[PDB]
Order: sequence, then structure tokens, then C-alpha cells
Amino acid sequence: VNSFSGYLKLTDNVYIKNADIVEEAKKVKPTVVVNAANVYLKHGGGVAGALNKATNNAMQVESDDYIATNGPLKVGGSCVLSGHNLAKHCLHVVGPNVNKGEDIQLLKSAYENFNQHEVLLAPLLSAGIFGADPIHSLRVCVDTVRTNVYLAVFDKNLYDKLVSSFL
Ligand SMILES: O=C(O)[C@H]1CN(c2ncnc3[nH]c4ccccc4c23)CC12CCC2
Repeated sequence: VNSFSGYLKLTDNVYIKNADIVEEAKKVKPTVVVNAANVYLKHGGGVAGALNKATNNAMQVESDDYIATNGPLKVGGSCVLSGHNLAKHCLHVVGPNVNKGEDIQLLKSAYENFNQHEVLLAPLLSAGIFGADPIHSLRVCVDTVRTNVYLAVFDKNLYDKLVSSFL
């Protein structure tokens, strides 16, 4: 038993809710919140900009030190950093950005990072400003992630389309 509430169950291990991931994280304080990161950990907009804003820019400060030490992530890769006031940990995961011409096949590799964590609160990778089809992103999630994932979908219209079209 965990504290996630109001989710629709899609599969044995995947759950989905129309929710603002920032508000959801503030309420649950999950062990892991997933950020929709880019390789530079520049948290300007989308989910990343919202999560970083909620930490009063502490996420960005930590991220800049990480990059200065380690260099950029790979597309499809991840790193574990602090969750600040939102979660114990933040798993920064880089899905391919279609608006940068990155290979969508890398979306499966991005989701594989979730399997290193027993339970996660997450957005749909590569959705939103990353330019992929969220229905496709949900399909890859269900077909790749084996650990327990609670997906937060900000847009109500999109949430209903994702549920109604789910196979
Ligand atoms: O579900 C989805 O449809 C997308 C929505 N996105 C976002 N994109 C741009 N700015 C944003 N600010 C936010 C503040 C709080 C929560 C989400 C966002 C967000 C990201 C997304 C959450 C799952 C992937």
C-alpha cells in the first residue's frame, strides 16, 4: 500500500491521473519524482521549468554543479539528484526531443531508467514541449516499465484522450 490517490489503473504496474505533477509531488512526497530533463539539465520550461520553479531554483543550482563536474547526459539517459522539497530524489530522465530531431526509438531507453526504482511519480516522457505523441509515449511506458509508475498528466483533455484510446 502506498499514498497515491485517485489514479486509474491501466496495467498491473502503471497508473494514471489528471494532475499537476508539482502539486502531486508536494502532497505525496514520493521517494522518486521524474523530471523531463534535457542533456544540459537546463530546466527552463515544461515539466522541468515547473519542477525547478517549485524548488525556488535549488534544482537548477544543484544541476549546474552536476553538469560542471560530469558533463551532459545522454539522450535516453538519466541521473539521480535531490528531490528538494518535492520528493526524496529526482530522477532526471532525458527523452528524445522531436523538435530537435532526436530518434524516437530512444524513448524506450529513456523509460528503462524507471526500472531502477521500485515506485515513481512521473510525466509522460517526450510529451509536451518535447514534441512526441503522448499516446505513443504511454504505449512505450506500459511496454517498458516494470516497476510501479504513477503518471501525472497535466492536461485534462489529453488525460481523457489517453484513457479512452488505451489498448
Ligand atoms: O501531462 C502533460 O500533458 C505534460 C504537461 N507538461 C508541462 N509542460 C509545460 N509546462 C508545464 N508546466 C507544468 C507545471 C506542472 C505540471 C506540468 C507542467 C508542464 C509536462 C507533462 C506532465 C506529463 C508530461
